[PDB]
Amino acid sequence: MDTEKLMKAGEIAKKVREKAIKLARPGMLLLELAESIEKMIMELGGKPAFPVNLSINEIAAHYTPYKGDTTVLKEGDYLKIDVGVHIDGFIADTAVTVRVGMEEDELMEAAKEALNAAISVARAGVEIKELGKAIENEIRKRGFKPIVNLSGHKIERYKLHAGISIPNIYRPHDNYVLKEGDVFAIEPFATIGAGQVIEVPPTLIYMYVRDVPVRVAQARFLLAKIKREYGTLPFAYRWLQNDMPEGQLKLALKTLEKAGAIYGYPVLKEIRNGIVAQFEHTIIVEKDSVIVTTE
Ligand code: MET
Ligand SMILES: [Mn+2]
Ligand SMILES: [Mn+2]
Repeated sequence: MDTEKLMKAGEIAKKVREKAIKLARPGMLLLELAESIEKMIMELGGKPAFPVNLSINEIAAHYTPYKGDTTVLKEGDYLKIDVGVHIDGFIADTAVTVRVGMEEDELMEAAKEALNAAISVARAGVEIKELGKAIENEIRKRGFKPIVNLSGHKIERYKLHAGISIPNIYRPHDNYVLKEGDVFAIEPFATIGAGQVIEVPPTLIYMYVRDVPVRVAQARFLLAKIKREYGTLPFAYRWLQNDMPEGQLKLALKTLEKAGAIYGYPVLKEIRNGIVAQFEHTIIVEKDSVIVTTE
């Protein structure tokens, strides 16, 4: 339950994130970018907490390339790089928004500053809604809209989403009190849209949740793999594309999802297709202050 492991993951995450920004150049194939980042995490002695998310513009999050993905980077693209690393279950969840081949603009500044704002107020004994207020005001005061159905979350060993959120808006009932030992991921999301995300195809990220009886053999076999190799952490569709043909893989996945054996994470898009910016850091709450493990 190490602060070292948490910190180690934190520094690793940072390293691969900063590099990801330099590679995020126009003409860069999303697929290549992804496998470079993930490859860099292991070379550093870490493990992906989840497949690196690469979301462009209106696409808010939960997008990761796949084998055969032709999606390529171009100048002006508001690319959100959400990197996740874990050391023996100790996670580090961070992200940045880079507008390919250009500089940071207002929208991006809103999300970033929102983050900085939230972090500066984060202290043991402080109610989560305080962070929310801080975040919302940094985004709105800049004329943008926070995304209401996407927020930070408490993080625990081998558990990305611990069950306590940090909304990007102020809510009178978010009265949970930050305490020493708590690990949270603060990820303010800002957009020029309505400020709400929706589910849309395809489904490129999944996660094991429950071991349930499965009739079909191939599906049953896959479930066992997912469980054994990906445990209780999200995995990418891409990571399994070398296991079996496309047709069979999709069916298997589809079945397991149906049986309620695994969770499917469809790509999230702004409800008005408004460009979306996101900045995220992981923090550890201590007695006198918080520690941003990923800055
Ligand atoms: C679906 S994998 C992406 C997880 C995302 N980084 C989050 O903060 O929840
Ligand atoms: Mn993230
Ligand atoms: Mn997160």
